[PDB]
Amino acid sequence: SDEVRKNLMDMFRDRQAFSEHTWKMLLSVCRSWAAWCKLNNRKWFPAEPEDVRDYLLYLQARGLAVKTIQQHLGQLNMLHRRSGLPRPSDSNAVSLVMRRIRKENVDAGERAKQALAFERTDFDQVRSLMENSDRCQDIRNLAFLGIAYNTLLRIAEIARIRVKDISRTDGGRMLIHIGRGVEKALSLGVTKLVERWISVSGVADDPNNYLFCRVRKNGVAAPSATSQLSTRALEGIFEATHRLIYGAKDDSGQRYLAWSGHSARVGAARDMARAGVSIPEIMQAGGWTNVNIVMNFIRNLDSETGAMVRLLEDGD
Amino acid sequence: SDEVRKNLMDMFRDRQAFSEHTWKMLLSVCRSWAAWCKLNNRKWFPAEPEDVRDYLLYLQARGLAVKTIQQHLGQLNMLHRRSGLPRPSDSNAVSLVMRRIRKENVDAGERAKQALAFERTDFDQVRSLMENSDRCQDIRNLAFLGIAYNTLLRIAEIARIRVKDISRTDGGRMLIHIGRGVEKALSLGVTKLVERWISVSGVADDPNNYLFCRVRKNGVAAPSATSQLSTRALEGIFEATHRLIYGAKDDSGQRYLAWSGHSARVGAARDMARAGVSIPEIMQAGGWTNVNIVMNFIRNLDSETGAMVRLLEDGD
Amino acid sequence: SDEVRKNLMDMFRDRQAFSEHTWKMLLSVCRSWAAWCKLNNRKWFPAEPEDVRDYLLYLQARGLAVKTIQQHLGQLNMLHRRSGLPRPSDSNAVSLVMRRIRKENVDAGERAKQALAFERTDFDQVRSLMENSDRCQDIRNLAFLGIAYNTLLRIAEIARIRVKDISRTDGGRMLIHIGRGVEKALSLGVTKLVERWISVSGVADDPNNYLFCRVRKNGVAAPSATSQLSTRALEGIFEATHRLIYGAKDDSGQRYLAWSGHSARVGAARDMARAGVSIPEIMQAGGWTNVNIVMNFIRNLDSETGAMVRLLEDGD
DNA sequence: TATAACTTCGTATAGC
DNA sequence: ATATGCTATACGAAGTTAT
DNA sequence: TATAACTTCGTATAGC
DNA sequence: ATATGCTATACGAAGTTAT
DNA sequence: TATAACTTCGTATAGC
DNA sequence: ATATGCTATACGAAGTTAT
Repeated sequence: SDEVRKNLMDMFRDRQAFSEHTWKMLLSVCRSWAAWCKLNNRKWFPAEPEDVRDYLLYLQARGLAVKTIQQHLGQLNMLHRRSGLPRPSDSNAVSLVMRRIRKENVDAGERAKQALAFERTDFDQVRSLMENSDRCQDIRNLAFLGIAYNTLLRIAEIARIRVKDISRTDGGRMLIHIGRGVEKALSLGVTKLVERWISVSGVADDPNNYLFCRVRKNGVAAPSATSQLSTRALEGIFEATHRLIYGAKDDSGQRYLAWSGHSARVGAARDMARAGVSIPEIMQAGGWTNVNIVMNFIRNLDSETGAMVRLLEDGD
Repeated sequence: SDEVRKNLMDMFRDRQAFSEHTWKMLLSVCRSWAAWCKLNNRKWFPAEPEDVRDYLLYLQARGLAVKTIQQHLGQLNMLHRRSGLPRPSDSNAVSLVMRRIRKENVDAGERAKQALAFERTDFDQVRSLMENSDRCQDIRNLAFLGIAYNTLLRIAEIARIRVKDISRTDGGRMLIHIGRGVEKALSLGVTKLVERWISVSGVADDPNNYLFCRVRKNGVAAPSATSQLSTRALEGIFEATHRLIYGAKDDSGQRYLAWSGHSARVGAARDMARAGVSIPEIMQAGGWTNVNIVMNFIRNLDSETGAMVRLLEDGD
Repeated sequence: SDEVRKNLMDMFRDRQAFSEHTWKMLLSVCRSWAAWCKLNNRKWFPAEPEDVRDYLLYLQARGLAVKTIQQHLGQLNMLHRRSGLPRPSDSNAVSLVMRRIRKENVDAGERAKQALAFERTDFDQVRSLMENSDRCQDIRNLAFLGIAYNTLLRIAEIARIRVKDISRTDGGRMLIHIGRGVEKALSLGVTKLVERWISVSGVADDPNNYLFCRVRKNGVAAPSATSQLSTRALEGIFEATHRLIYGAKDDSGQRYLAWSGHSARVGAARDMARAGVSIPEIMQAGGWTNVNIVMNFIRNLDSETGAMVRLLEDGD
C-alpha cells in the first residue's frame, strides 16, 4: 500500500539506522496491519492497543507461527517507538495477548522448525555422486557444499567471499577471511574441491572476483567482482542437490522438505555435538559467542551418543 | 480447611489447566494462608499485600527455605491471577519482601540442597553385594538401580515404563522408549540385570505390564498393567539400599541422609562431568535442553578433575 | 569532597553491608557527581533524573567506558536506594539515556577489554629464562607465576594464601586450600617451583605466614603472618616479567600493554578451551558456576581449533 | 523461440 | 521452563538474459 | 494376628 | 552474580493387604 | 643519601 | 543479540622503608 508505501518512501531520517532486511519486514508488516485496519475500519496510526490485540489474534487465527506474530508486533512497536509513542507492547492488552498466544500455540505442540540437516553422511554421498563430474555446475556446486559444511557459514557470507579472501595455511589447506573478521580453515579435501572450481571457472583472473558466480546453460561461467550469486541461487543448489538424490519433494507445501540455505550449518553442528566436540570448539566452528544460542541451535541432535553406556562399559 | 477445600472442591473451570501435583500444592498453600489469616484475623481473599508480606515473613520466621516461601507466594499469585486481580507479587510491599528474604537467607549461608549422590562407585558396590542374590526383591531392586543410574530417568518416568517400551539395539542392549518421546539405551551389564528381573517376575507375560511391580513378603511378584509401583516405593528402594550398606540414618531429621529418588540422576551427572564428557552429550544423557539448567544441576561436582595439572604435565 | 566525604564519614548504619572496595567506589562516584553538581549548579541529593541523565552524558562525552558509566549510575542508585527514594534509574529519562549510551558506544565499535593473556607459551618462555636463577626475587616471582597460571586464582586470593593452606596430594603435588572453600592442585613442576621459593624464603618457619612476602633490594625476604604482599605488587610482578622479555611498553597509555593481575587466568582459560577441555572441567579449574560467565570470559579464544577440519580429515 | 539458470520480490519464520 | 529486538533464511512465483 | 511391603497423604523444597 | 512460573521429588506417617 | 621494592590511593573499568 | 547489582582488577603516581 502506497499510503503506507508512498509514505514509507518518506521517513526514518537516517536509513543506516536499520538493516535493509529490517526495513523490508517493517514495510510488509505495515502493509498487513494497514489492510486489516482498512477492512475492519480501525485507525492505523497511532495504533490502539485493543486493535493491536485483535490484529495479533487475527494472525494467530490464520495459522501464523508465534515467531511471525512476534515479528508483526515487533515492527508495530518500532514504527511507534521512533515517533516517541507508547509501544503497542506496553499496553497490558497486548501483553496478555502475546502471553496467551504463546501458551496456546505451545500447548498446541507448536515449536520452531529447523532446516533439514545436511550432515557428513549427506556430504560423503553427494561427493560420491558428484566428485568425478566434468560439468561446470557440478564442480561449482560441490565446492559450495564443501565450504558450507566445513565452515558453517551462512549463505549471505558465502555469496560474498572474494578470491582475495583466500590464503593458505598449514598443509596447503585454504583459509578464508570473513570480515566483520575471522578466518575459516578448510580441510585438504574441501580445499581440493575449491581449487578445482577456482581452476575451471577462472574466478582467480581478478582477485576482487566473488568466489562463486553464475554458470549459464551453455556451461560458461561468468566471474564478476560486482555481482554476487543471490542467496536464493545458493538455497537452489541445496534444493537441486536434494532432488538429485531423492527425487522431487512431496507437494505438502511444508517447509524443509529438501535441504535449504541453513542445512549444512545445522548438519555440521549436529555432527560436532555427536562426535563429543566441546562447546567452545563448536562455538568457534560456527562463530557463536553465546552458549545458550549455540545450544538452542543444536536442540535436535539426531543420533544417540550413549555417554552412560560408554562410561558403564568403561569406554568399552 | 473445607472453606478453602470444600470450596477448592469448587472452581478453576478447566482442570487440565494445571498439573495434579500443581493443584495439590495450591491447596496446601491455601490451607496454610487461610489458617494464618484466621488466627491473625486477616482477609483471605482477595489478599492484601501488607498481609501477604507479613505471611511470607511468618514462613521465613518459622525456618522455611526460600524455595518454599517462593512456592506459597507462587500459589497466592496464581489463585489471584485466575480471577483477574493484581497478583500479590505486583504489590511493591511483596516485592521488597521477597528480595529482603532472599538476601538474608543467602547471607545466612542458605543454599538449595541436593540428593545424596548414587555414583558409579556406589553402583559397583551395591552390585557386588547384590548381584549373586536369589531374592526376588534384590533382583528387582538391582535392575531398578541400574536403570536409574544408566538412564538418569526420574522415578515417575521409571514407574511408568511398560514392557512394550523395551526394544533391542546394537549388541542386544535394551532400548527403553519414554513418551512425551526419547529412547534410553542400556549397557550390556544393565540390560543383563533387567533381563533377569524380567525373567523371574514374569512381567513380560503381558506387554502392557509395567516393568516394575510389587514383590510381597512371600517373594511373589504381582505384575500389572493398571497399577504402577508408587514413586514413594522407588524412593524406598534407594533408602533401603543405603541402609544395607551404611546402617540406619542419623536421627537429625535432615533431608538427604540416605539415597533418595534423585540420587542416581545426581550421581551419573557428576560422573559424566568428572569423566570429561561434553555438555551436549551430558544433556542428551539426562534429557536437558537448557545449558544453564544442566550446569546448576551439576553444581556439586565432587572429585578434582585437574584440567590444568593435566595440561601442564601434558596429559602426562 | 568532605561535604560528601566528611559526611560519607557519616552514615550507612551497618558497614559490613557493603564490601570495602564497594564503599571506595561509592565515595569516588559521589565526589564526581558532587563536583559536577557544584560546577553546573544542580542539586546533589536527592538527585533529579534530568540532572542524572545529563551527568551520564557528561561521562560519555569525556570518553568513559560504558562499564564506567554504569558504575556511576550504579552508586547513585545505591546512595538513593538506601534512604528509600526512587532510584535515579527508575526515572525513564535515565533509562532511555543508558540505552542510547550503550547503543552508540557499541556502534562506535566499543567493547569490554581483557588482560593481555599469559599462556603456556609465555609460562614456558619465562620458565626458560628464570628457572636457573639464584635471585630470591626471581625464585619468588616464578613460583607466583606458576601458581597464577596453574590455579587461575585472582591476585587477592593468591596474596592471602598462608603456608598452612598447603598440603600434599597424589604424587607429592601440592594442594592449596582456598577458604570461602576449595582445594587447588598444582602440577609436579609448579609444586617444585613453589617448594624452592618456600625453602629459600623461610616462610614455612611459621605456618600462619603468607606464602608470598616482600623481598628487599638486599635480597632479604620478610616473611609475615600479618602483612600480605599488596595486589599492586603482584600486578607489578606480571608487568616486570613482561618488561623482561619485551622491553618497556609503548607510551600510548592504553591499558593491557603488558601482563597484569588477570593475565594468567585469561591465558589458562584460553589454553583449556583450545585444548578441547570440556566446560565443566574448565569451570572447575577457575571456580566458575555460571556457564554464561565462563564463556564470556573466554570470548577471545586466540588459536584456531579446527574442529570441522579434524572431523573431515577424521581426526586425521 | 524455448529454456536453463538465474534475479527480484513478498510473506513467513528461524537465529543471533 | 521463560521475553523482546534486530537481521537472517525459506520459498513460490514472476521477471530477466543469453542461449 | 503380626508383619512386610507396600499405598496415600500433606507439608517441604528441588528442578525444569 | 540475578527473578518468577509450573511440576517434580522428600519423607514421616498413617492406611492397606496378603500373608 | 639514593634507591629498590614496595604500600596506599583515586579514578577507570572488567568480571562474578 | 539483551539489563542491573556488587566486587574485583588496572595503573599512574605519590608515599614509605631499609638500604
